[PDB]
Amino acid sequence: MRGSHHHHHHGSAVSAKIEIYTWSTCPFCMRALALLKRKGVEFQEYCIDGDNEAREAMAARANGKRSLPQIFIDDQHIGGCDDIYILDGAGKLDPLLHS
Repeated sequence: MRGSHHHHHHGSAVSAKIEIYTWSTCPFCMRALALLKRKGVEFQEYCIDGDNEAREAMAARANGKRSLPQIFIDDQHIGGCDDIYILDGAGKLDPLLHS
């Protein structure tokens, strides 16, 4: 297959799984989104506007928390908008996304 291929035993190529639960018009959710979008990372947004079930699903994963947003990286619970910004401020976010 013609091209410049990288070898290092990746086998099956997968990248970090990045997830965010949101309300579309939540100013905190929007701030969190801006941040990831700024990084250029690939992520999945679970926009649960008016969805009671999904909030419950969320809470199950988010340590009982129903506040928004809720962020996850490689199935690790990161937390809310606050949390991710603190991580970025400390130089800790990029190693997770990761680089």
